[PDB]
Amino acid sequence: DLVDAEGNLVEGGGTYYLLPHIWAHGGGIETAKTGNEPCPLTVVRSPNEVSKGEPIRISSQFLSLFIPRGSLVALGFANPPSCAASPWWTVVDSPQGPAVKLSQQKLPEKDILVFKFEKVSHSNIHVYKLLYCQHVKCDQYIGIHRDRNGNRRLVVTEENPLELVLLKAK
Repeated sequence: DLVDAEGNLVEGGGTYYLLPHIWAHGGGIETAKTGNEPCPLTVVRSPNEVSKGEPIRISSQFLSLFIPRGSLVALGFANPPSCAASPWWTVVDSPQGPAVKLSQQKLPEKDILVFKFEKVSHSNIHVYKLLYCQHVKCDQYIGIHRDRNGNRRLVVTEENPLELVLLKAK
């Protein structure tokens, strides 16, 4: 089962801030306006090391009490951008490669349940890596690739995987 930054089980359907392991390389997850988007449709990591970012909802397919380790998950904004037709993060091929975005169209479940948290080996705390799966292929990790406008975009990059500790929102 999944564990949060306080050693407790992650509540299914619950909201969490997805924080870095180490502060100095930025804060929580947010949205951003990039390219030809009329609103924040690009999921990014805040530049501010201090911050919590957006509370993110974590759900599995069976809307169960907890989320089984190695279970597919959907991740979405609790307070999503108005132009988004659903709060769920989605992966789409882009110039920077598979990018985590929001959509202006309704999405099918097969299109949202494409993430898998994976525990990283570190010591007194539960740190995760984010796996992007593709129809059952969870072999790519989500990482950061910063654009020339400064946005730390969430995309599938073959390195610099992002690591996360889950802090229960309130």
